Amino acid sequence: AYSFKVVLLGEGCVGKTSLVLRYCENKFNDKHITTLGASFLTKKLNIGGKRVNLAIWDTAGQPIYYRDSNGAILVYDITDEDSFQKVKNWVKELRKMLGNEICLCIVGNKIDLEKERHVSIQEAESYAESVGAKHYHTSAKQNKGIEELFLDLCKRMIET
Ligand SMILES: Nc1nc2c(ncn2[C@@H]2O[C@H](COP(=O)(O)OP(=O)(O)NP(=O)(O)O)[C@@H](O)[C@H]2O)c(=O)[nH]1
Ligand SMILES: [Mg+2]
Repeated sequence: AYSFKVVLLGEGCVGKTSLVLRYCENKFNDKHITTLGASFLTKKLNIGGKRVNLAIWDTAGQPIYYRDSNGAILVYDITDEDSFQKVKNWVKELRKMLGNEICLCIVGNKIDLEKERHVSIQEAESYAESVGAKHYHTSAKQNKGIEELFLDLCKRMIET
């Protein structure tokens, strides 16, 4: 019934692979196993009787990849201010290439490290709203908010 392409973008520290690995295999590593290039995995969802097939693309965080993407997940580290500010560049590039068609997610990952938070939740949420994106909080380490993120993204892509 539905087939969607989703790309994860963000800096080297943020947890892109960790989000996908937790969602697809229910595994997590404290080790930073550096992603050397882009690749995709397939995840199947059944929402309202409707079969949704996701092509989830991972990228090396350190145009050809996000071409024809139905959704983009822009990941930052809540303990790293630089990683949040970097999200803004991605939004600009994606909106120039694809317009309002692409469903954007701005994702504050590592919420298990709330004690070490350096990104303003209010700034992040405000920014997300200003660019027509939705903001999400996740922890790949504790498996929090990930099911909700992908489910909501799928709902929004179906509604497009
Ligand atoms: N505490 C905590 N650490 C996390 C979380 N998600 C990822 N990390 C940690 O952040 C580091 C980088 O994770 P990784 O998923 O490899 O990031 P990446 O965005 O794929 N990096 P790259 O672009 O280089 O492949 C690892 O040490 C990993 O354990 C999380 O939710 N909480
Ligand atoms: Mg990675």
